[PDB]
Amino acid sequence: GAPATVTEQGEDITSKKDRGVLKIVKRVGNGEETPMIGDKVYVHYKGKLSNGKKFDSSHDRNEPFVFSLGKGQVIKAWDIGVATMKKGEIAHLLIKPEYAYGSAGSLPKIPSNATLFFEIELLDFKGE
Ligand SMILES: C=C[C@H]1CN(Cc2ccccn2)C(=O)[C@@H]2CCC[C@H]1N2[S@@](=N)(=O)c1cc(Cl)cc(Cl)c1
Repeated sequence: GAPATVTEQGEDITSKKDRGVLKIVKRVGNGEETPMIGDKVYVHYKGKLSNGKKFDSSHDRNEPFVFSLGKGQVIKAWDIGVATMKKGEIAHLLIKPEYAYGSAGSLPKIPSNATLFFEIELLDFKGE
């Protein structure tokens, strides 16, 4: 399925080149610009655990998730990954725990040592 495919066929987008965050672009977005640090980013997403469980989805809430890019409001992989996306892009990310919730996990939904899969759509970015 899609998690296996990004694991086996994704590109390493980390600065360290440690394969901690792999990406596939599913739908090419608009032009060349990506958001900058501090921008208000609007995304839709779905997240899955390695046991197959969908653990979260913004689509199911009928509202995007909004955050300020690069300010540590989200897991490291999101700050890294969303920064690579163009407006309108849809991407898959495969994230090792070191770029997510690590050995702690995040109770109740995220186990210890969890590799995470996301599908993310960048709706809009604005501001700083
Ligand atoms: C909807 C909440 C976000 C939670 N966070 C930030 C955060 C804040 C506080 C505690 C744990 N994580 C995050 O960094 C990431 C990425 C942005 C979307 C979503 N998560 S998430 N989908 O991984 C998620 C979803 C859910 Cl239901 C629980 C957790 Cl602990 C994490």
